Amino acid sequence: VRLTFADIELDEETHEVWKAGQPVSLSPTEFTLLRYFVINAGTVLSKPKILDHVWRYDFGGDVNVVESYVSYLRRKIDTGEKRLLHTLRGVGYVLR
DNA sequence: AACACTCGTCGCCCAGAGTTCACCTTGGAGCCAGGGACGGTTCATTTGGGGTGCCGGAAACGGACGCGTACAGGCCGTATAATGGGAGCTGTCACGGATGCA
Repeated sequence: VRLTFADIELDEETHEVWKAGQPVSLSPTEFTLLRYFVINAGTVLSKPKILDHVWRYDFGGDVNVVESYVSYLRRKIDTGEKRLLHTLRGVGYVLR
């Protein structure tokens, strides 16, 4: 029941993430974003998918919020040499 | 084939099984009288405790905001000479009528 992808190890019940034994504390928004990324490993998720699921539907603001959060997650857990959370321009994001 | 003995069966006669019929007692079953203490109730405390609204403020956190970079798509130009397509395969018939020629 432990969510995994190679380096990243996310546990829902205890609510923190490991990088091969390296825990880091994340904000709730970014935590939901990372969780609902990891459960969709290798699959493209578009911006409406991201906003409707991680954020509530009634989010009436502009989209770059997810851009900033993906930047946060990249500088936090992608900070290893290899790049996992890749971006497909005009489509979305995939962790792979 | 001739001859002289011992055993059920019944009645009868006297004593009690045990049953009825029929006499005295005495532990009552309950009925009431009297006296707690008692547990249910109620009401005085009693301050031990729950409680809280707001903040100085410390720190996360959510996002705006400005400014860099990134391929995607578009425009543009290449100076020896290079000057009129391959290919299509066509076994129908009926037949009304226009139609280009009669």
